[PDB]
Amino acid sequence: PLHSIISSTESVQGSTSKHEFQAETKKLLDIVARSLYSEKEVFIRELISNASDALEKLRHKLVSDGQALPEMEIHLQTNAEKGTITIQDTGIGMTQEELVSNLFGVGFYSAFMVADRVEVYSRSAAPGSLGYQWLSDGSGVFEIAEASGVRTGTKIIIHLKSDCKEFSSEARVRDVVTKYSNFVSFPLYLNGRRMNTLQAIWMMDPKDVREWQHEEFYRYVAQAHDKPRYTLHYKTDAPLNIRSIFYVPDMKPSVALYSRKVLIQTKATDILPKWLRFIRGVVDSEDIPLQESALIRKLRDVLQQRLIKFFIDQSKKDAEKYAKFFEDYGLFMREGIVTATEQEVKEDIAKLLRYESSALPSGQLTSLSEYASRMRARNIYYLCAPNRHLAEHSPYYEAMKKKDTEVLFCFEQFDELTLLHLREFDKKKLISVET
Ligand SMILES: Nc1nc(Cl)c2cnn(Cc3ccc(Br)cc3F)c2n1
Repeated sequence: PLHSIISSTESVQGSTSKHEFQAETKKLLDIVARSLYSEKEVFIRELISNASDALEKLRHKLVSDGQALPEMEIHLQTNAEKGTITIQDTGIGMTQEELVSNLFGVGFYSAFMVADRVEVYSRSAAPGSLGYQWLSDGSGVFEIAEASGVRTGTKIIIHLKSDCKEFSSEARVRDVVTKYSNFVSFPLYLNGRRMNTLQAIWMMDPKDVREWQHEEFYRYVAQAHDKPRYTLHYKTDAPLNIRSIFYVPDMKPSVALYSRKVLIQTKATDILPKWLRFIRGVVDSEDIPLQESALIRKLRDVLQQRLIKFFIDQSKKDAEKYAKFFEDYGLFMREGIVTATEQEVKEDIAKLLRYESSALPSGQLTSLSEYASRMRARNIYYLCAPNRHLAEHSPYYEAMKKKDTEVLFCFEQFDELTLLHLREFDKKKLISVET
């Protein structure tokens, strides 16, 4: 049951009126066509983005006016014989002035990366509007004429270059559409076949998202078959635009980067610190282009503090579940501590650490912070030993415990090396009893 909407109903009665871009705008357009994007296949991504925004603007308008909603879809068509690719949306259109003035608008001209000659038809959703044609061949000269038989919305016909004939093949185009636009907000059809199925749940309100939805999305982005033990839905506007979901896999030992439901990097290792590479999920942000590493540090630092705060707030909600989490992922937290350059970052990550104490029963864990909360009046004392009993009957502990202080217990060499590297936490110093 193929559902297609694209066909030839457009015609131009009169002649076109030739126009020419300014020298400056022409230099920018050629940049978009050659010097702006690394992947020439992303022109499909951009046009789908445009089509989607156009559909939203139309919907929001109709919903606001209380009017009924028409078919709101995005259609792509490939034609190998004619060597073309078409994309039409039933969104809000473009007026004549927008077909002239405009050139949103930048993403469209990205089509001239693979196009020698492009044909465009648009008609505003405004009642009593006229259809118009737009033509250009890559130079700074475009044509505009009044066209009839133009459906409300926008239809973009691209005539691919000689070495870009690949984008006229259904196989190639399906690959690209499912890569960058699997979460498009409107129904997307390719040659009559439905493509998009997935819902960008990170855009929703956290309270409205259902647990089975998180489970579905986790299995998609992490390509796993288990469930997540932790889920953080973080949305913010103040620092930067951020729509993200983070998962902690349930099993023991690649966050995606999106922009407005549009994929950018499947592997976004740089978005988070190296010690947080066990995290799975997605980060969506409008404040992102376009390798890359400029303002990314801003985001990477914002997410690091939110995730640290997250894991802290989790321990005080379920200390036992967090204990198992620490046991399973403490490796990454120790690594992060030692790896860190600045001291403040070390003590931040260290807030996630957990050890046993002399003032606490065996099996119960405490943080460095909870230790200092019980510090009377100087320093932080610890002792590394094979087990709890061997540490309790130790002479060094008997000397320390007999007088005043709570003493921490660690039972692995890597736990001791971590505290030694940390040198000091908060306003106190980490000191071994064997000294
Ligand atoms: N699909 C779609 N829908 C709408 Cl409403 C708009 C508005 N601008 N653009 C981009 C664009 C397309 C053609 C030309 Br010529 C200039 C230009 F900026 C749109 N694309």
